[PDB]
Order: sequence, then structure tokens, then C-alpha cells
Amino acid sequence: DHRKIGRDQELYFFHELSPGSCFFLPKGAYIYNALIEFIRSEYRKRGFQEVVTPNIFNSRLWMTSGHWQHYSENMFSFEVEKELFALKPMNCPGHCLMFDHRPRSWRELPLRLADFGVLHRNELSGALTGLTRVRRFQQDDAHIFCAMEQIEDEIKGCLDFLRTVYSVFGFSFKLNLSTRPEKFLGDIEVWDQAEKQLENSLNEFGEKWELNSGDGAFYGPKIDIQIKDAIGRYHQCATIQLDFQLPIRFNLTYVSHDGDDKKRPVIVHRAILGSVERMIAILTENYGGKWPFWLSPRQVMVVPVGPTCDEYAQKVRQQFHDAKFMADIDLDPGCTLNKKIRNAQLAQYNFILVVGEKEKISGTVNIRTRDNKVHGERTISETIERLQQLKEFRSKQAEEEF
Amino acid sequence: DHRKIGRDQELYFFHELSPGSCFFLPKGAYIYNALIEFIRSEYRKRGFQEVVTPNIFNSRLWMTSGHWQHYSENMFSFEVEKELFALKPMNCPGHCLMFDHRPRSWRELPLRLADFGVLHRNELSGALTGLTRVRRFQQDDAHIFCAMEQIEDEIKGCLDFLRTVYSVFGFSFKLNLSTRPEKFLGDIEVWDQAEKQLENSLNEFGEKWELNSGDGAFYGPKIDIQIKDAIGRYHQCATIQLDFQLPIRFNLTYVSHDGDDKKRPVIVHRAILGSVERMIAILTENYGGKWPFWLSPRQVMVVPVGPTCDEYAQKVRQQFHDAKFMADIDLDPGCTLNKKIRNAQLAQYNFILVVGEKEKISGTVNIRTRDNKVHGERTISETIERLQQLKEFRSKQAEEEF
Ligand SMILES: C[C@@H]1C[C@H](C)C[C@H](C)[C@@H](O)CC(=O)O[C@H]([C@@H]2CCC[C@H]2C(=O)O)C/C=C/C=C(\C#N)[C@H](O)[C@@H](C)C1
Ligand SMILES: C[C@@H]1C[C@H](C)C[C@H](C)[C@@H](O)CC(=O)O[C@H]([C@@H]2CCC[C@H]2C(=O)O)C/C=C/C=C(\C#N)[C@H](O)[C@@H](C)C1
Ligand SMILES: [Zn+2]
Ligand SMILES: [Zn+2]
Repeated sequence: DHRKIGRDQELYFFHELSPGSCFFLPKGAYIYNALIEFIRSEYRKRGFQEVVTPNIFNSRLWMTSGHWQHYSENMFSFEVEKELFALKPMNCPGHCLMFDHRPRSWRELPLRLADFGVLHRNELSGALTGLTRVRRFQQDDAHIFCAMEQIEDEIKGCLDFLRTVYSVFGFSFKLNLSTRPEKFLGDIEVWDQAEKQLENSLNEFGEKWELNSGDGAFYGPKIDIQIKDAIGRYHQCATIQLDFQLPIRFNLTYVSHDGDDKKRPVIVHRAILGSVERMIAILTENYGGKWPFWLSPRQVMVVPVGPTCDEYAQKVRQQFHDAKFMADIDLDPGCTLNKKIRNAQLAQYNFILVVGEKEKISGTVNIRTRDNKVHGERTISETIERLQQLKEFRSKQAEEEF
Repeated sequence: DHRKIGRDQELYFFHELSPGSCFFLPKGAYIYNALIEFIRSEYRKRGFQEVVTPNIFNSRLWMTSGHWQHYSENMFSFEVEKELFALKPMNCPGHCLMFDHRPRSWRELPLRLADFGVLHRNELSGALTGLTRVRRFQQDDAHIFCAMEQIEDEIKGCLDFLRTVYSVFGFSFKLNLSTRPEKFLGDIEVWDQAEKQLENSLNEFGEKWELNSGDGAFYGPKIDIQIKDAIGRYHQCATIQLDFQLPIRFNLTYVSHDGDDKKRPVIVHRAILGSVERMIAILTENYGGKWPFWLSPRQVMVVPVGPTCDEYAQKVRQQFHDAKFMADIDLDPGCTLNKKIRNAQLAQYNFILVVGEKEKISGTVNIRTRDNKVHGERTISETIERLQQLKEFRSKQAEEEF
């Protein structure tokens, strides 16, 4: 489904020379960068600070993190000057080094570090499918370093995030709490404070949530989120994961209000999209090829009524292109208006701007949609402004709200 | 000094667990993304199309491109499922695969594909210095696929690209043509057409250039370009490099206007900044920590006169942060106005917004620069507007031009 649309819409493809990795053609790449810019746009508002980290590390780091022990087979390892190195499966330890880079206080907390960095995980070749099961991807990854007392407040924020992002997509979602398992690490009082705060947040949030007892990780309790597509399928995407182990293994510390300087923070792993790749696949199948305007690789199709208008159509497009819209043009003299409009619709262009003598004289465009409805003849400036609003607010039906 | 400035400004650091790879703190990360965004802003105007490509490839690909026989000592390679894979030192072969993905025509040319993808090259620990000699970097990398006859024009565009970017940085620059070496591959006629067109555009560019004979690569002629910093030191960053070998090795063809489907295009490797890392090192060295407002990780410092205004100050600081600016705040009740201002000026904040009771009721701010010049009182909206104009135009002196 999403793969066939990927090839048909010239979004992305796969080659046997890099299994589990994807090739994004300029349009799919536009979608990639669009999603990332969305996440960042929310980061700037929510107090998340993006960082750039290394993609490879010495084996010792993975030894202290616990990957070399429990993840070793999923990691690509190689040798640099007789020392063991590996590509990062996760961004977490690198962020731990960043927190531990200098002394930190309680006034810095909560400290939220976001990373889009490239993750590699070694998946058996037989199990690889499309963008769903991959060896390479960029996850929208942030870690929250806070005090225990702050947890409840950070979680509710973390939920407010989800509900916002998904509400842009038009997804409905369900939540579930996985608590302390049989075998667990660290003191149980910490576990209890944490889980109490988690429950309080989930209840304050208002959504019906499920409790899976003992299904949490040994290093911390967790909230999992599943997304429901248009057809009603569920995909595990978002997660909120507490880690008490990581601060101990990297010996992480802040200076309390008190301030005792031996207090360790709590780590919160969170992702919302999952990975960009995964979100792209799911969205490609969910939208059925019809992309919302802000995500759309083909936003505008300028078509002339006749060759006489070929120049005007060139101007118009350029102007829309200078408005940061993805705007193409159909100049083929050997094809009819209706056929160009229809083909633009089959190619899933959100807006088709038809121009003719009347439009050339008045400096206007005749607005057609993908649906294909008529929005009449408007000035190019009016149209640009309206489209700009539809793009900025990420309207899911732009054509109807025009 | 760029290391010392990186640490003192809290930009980036290095760790023994990943030598040759850099850790970018939120400020350095801002600089990073700002540079990439600049290059993209110029890509959108010049007809460059960005793509996303895999970071690891099968040994077969590198044996096709020639990296296996040539660059293998600088490549990190590892075994997966009894097959050799490697991290990509360069983006080129993947782009060749993207060109070869479907049949193409003269109408599609020139086809300019840009890639910001992460590149690793294996450098000796002893050779590693800061951001200047690294194992990990993101190149601003583009490949132009054009017909031979188009070369002279494309090169011209390339130069115009070079001229624009550097002029934003305020960099003067040198140009040198390297031509066919004694040991060379490809037909000599092709070489002669290429070098002819290169000479022509270098001459129509109107800037003095040096001729280095036989100093070119075996696979093509090239134009190397060096930038001079404010101190008068030259750095090798930009390159335009022709490749006839890559199209042959990957068997790339397009359909000519005349109907011939057997014609190979010419590949043009181009990079303006070299690597983002490298450009960051050079700019850190060049500016002395005094960043142009658009590149500056510290844009705005909000200082309240007294506790009564601590509220208003945080609203201001918030609004500016929503406006996408980097805006900090100095709340310390134990410190005087003048030393908060002086310290902000020492920390190289471009603009210092002082906020009193008078400003709280008026919905205004009192503007002071890094150079300790007063712009007086302006509304928040006005200030945001002017600052945004100065940011969008990437002005070299924002403080003086406000
Ligand atoms: C090295 C250990 C392997 C662990 C047993 C892997 C499990 C399969 C599972 O626990 C992983 C997990 O849920 O990670 C989830 C991540 C978060 C988002 C998506 C999920 C993701 O990235 O897949 C987060 C956990 C990171 C955890 C650590 C780190 N560093 C732990 O301290 C460390 C003990 C993990
Ligand atoms: C495998 C070959 C290795 C070649 C001999 C390396 C030389 C040391 C040097 O010529 C590399 C070079 O100039 O690359 C320069 C790149 C371009 C900008 C920065 C520079 C950069 O990235 O450093 C570009 C060349 C890419 C070339 C190819 C590819 N693929 C060639 O077809 C292929 C034969 C390269
Ligand atoms: Zn994590
Ligand atoms: Zn190249």
C-alpha cells in the first residue's frame, strides 16, 4: 500500500544495496523535512532544546549504558585502531554524557534535550518490510531530566504534546500504563512515587486509560500510546518511559534546592512520531495518497487555458513558488484543459490554478480543488495569503476550508 | 581558539568515547540548523532538490563507485549476514542510484540533487583536531546531472551561488582551475569541451583566477575556491568538480532531444561550505564569538529593572521566543541592572531589552545593543518585526542597522 503509493507518487524507494534503508526522492524528502519542522515547531513552544550528537561510539559507552549486554546483536559493530566501536541504536547515552558535561543545578530542571539523529538497528533481512521494519531511521527523540517531584508535571505536558500533534493528523489514540514488573531494578519507593505521579497525570488528562500490571520495564514504569488510523487499525507509536537506571550507570547528579549535591535526576525517554519513517508509512496508507496541504509535495498546479497565457502561468507559478509553496505548471500545448485538471487531480495536487485571458488581465486565478470544487476567481495575493494560513495552521481539510 | 570559544560560549564539546565526532549543545545546534537552513533557503531559489539517502551500503556499491579500490582505508566497514557493508564517506553513488531509478530525459536536465546526509570518514586519532579534522560531518552536498552543452551555464550558476553565500558571511575569495592530469580516464574530447566551458564561465564571471595545469582528478577537471577570513587566512571549503567516470560506472543515460537514449550526462560534485562542522569552526574563529544576529545563539537578553517587572519580562521573553528568536532572561534580584547589561554584552547577546514599570504599562521595551548603543523605546510588536527583518535578510550588522 504505502510502498506502491511511494513509487507511484515518486516519494521513496528501496534498493537491494541498502536493505532496511530508504531513498527519499525530493517529494518524500519534502514530507520528511515537513514532519521534522512540525515537531521542531512544537519543541520551540514547549521548552525542548535540540542537540546534535555523534552516530558512533566506543564499546565502553555501550558497556556502561547496558546495550553491549542486552542489545548487542541489534548493533552494527566494527573496529577502529584496535578498539571496538558501534553505530548508535539509541540517542540516550550520548545525551547522558551531555547532561554530565558540566555541573547542573535544580534551576536548570526540567532539562529537555531533543535529537533527530540517525539511528541504526540490525534487523534480520527476512523480516524487513518497507518503512515499517527498518535498519535505519530518525526518531523524534527527547529526554527529560527532572526531579522526582517534577515528574507529574512533565508527564501531563508530555500528554498535551501528543494530543496536539495527533490532533493535527486527525488521529484518535489510546493510552496504557505499564507498572513495576516482578524483576525490577532500584528502590521501590522511587517506583511508587513515580507511578503515583503517572496515575495522577493520566487521570487529570481525562482520557480512559488501561493499567497493565507488572508489564513495565525493569528500569522504569511506562506509558504507551497507540494511534488509530482512518480505517481503524492501531499502531504503537508514542511512548513515555521512565529510567532510574541510566542516571546511576552514568553517575548523573544535580544540586538540589537544599542543596545536597548527590541527588540523581529521573530520565524520561519520549517519542511521538516514533520515527519519521514509520510515521511516513502510516500516513501514506492512512491518507490514501491524499496529503493534507501542509504535508503535500504537490501543493499547486498552474495550468493555462491556451499558449497565449503560457507566460502568465509562468509568472503566477513563480510567485507561488516564491511564497514557499510546492508549485508546478502544465504547459503541454497538445493537451486539453480538462485533461490537465483531471490528471493534476489524479496526481493528488491540492490546488489547481487555471489561468486565461480574463485572469491575465485582472491579475487573478481560477481556483479549482482536488475534489474537484470551484472556489472562483481571486487575486493571486488573496490566494497566496489564504493558502499561507492554511499551511501555517496545518489544516487537514484545506480544500474545504478555503 | 574555536575550541575555547565553543566551550566558553557553551556551543560544542568533545568526548573520548567518540573521537572526531562532535557534541553540539543547544546553542551550537542552533548555529548548525541555521547554516543548513540558509543553504536550503538558497537551494529553493536556485532549483536544487533535497533528498534523503541511506547511511550504509553493500560492498558491491562501493566496488561500483570505486571507493572500495580507492577510499577503503578511510571507510568504516563491518559485516552483516556474511556480507560486507560500509558507512558512506560520500553521498554520490546513492544519488547515482536515484538518477538511475527511472528513465529520464533532456527535459529533466539539469537535475540538481542536494544532500545533507551524515558522512563518516576514518581519520587517524593523531590527525584529529576539533571541528577542522573530523571523522563525522554533514556536507552541504549537491550533484548536478546535466548535458555537456549545459555545463558552462551551470558552472556560472555555481559561481553565482558561491558569490551569494560568501557575501552574506562577508568573505572574499580566490578561484583556481585544475585541468587534466597526466594519468587520466575518459575521452580527451569530452575533457576538452568541459575545460573549454569551464574557462569560458570563469572568464564571464569576471574575477581573477589561477591556472593549475594537470592538477585535476583522474575522473574530471575542477574549480577549487578558497575563502579569506577577517584575519587574512585562507581556507579550502568550496569545490566544483566534474565527473565523467561516475556516469560510466553506474551506466547513467538520458533521452536526448534528438531521440538518442544512449547519451550519458556529466556529474557535477559541488559543495559551498564543505562541512557544516568545518564552516562552524571557521566562523567561530572569524567572528571571535561575536555572531551576526541571524547566526547568533544568543539573540535577546531580557532584563527586568526590579522584581515588580519580573512578570512582564517573562512575557516579553516568551513572545520573542515564540517569534522564533533565541531569547534568554536575567532575573537575579541580587545583581544590578548595569552588570546584567555589561555581562550580557560580554556574553555577546546582540540585543538587550531592559524592562521597567514604564515599559510594563506601555507594552514596550528599552533597546540596548551589544556595542552599548541605545535604540530607545519600542513596542514588542515593532521590535519583533524589525528583528525579524534583520534575521530574514541575514544582515551583517544588525545592531547598527536597527
Ligand atoms: C540498553 C537497554 C536495552 C533495553 C532492554 C531494550 C528493550 C528492548 C527496551 O527496553 C527498549 C526500549 O523500550 O527503549 C525505549 C525507546 C524509547 C522510545 C522508543 C523505544 C525504542 O527506542 O525502541 C526507551 C528506553 C531507553 C532505555 C535505555 C537506554 N539507554 C535503558 O536504560 C537501557 C537499559 C535499555
Ligand atoms: C572513489 C574516488 C575516490 C577519489 C580518488 C578520492 C580523492 C581523494 C578525491 O578526489 C576525492 C574528492 O575529490 O571528492 C570530491 C568531493 C566533492 C566535494 C568535496 C570532496 C570531498 O568530499 O572530499 C568530489 C568527488 C567525488 C568523486 C567520486 C565519487 N564518487 C569519484 O567518481 C570517485 C572516483 C572518487
Ligand atoms: Zn531514549
Ligand atoms: Zn560528490
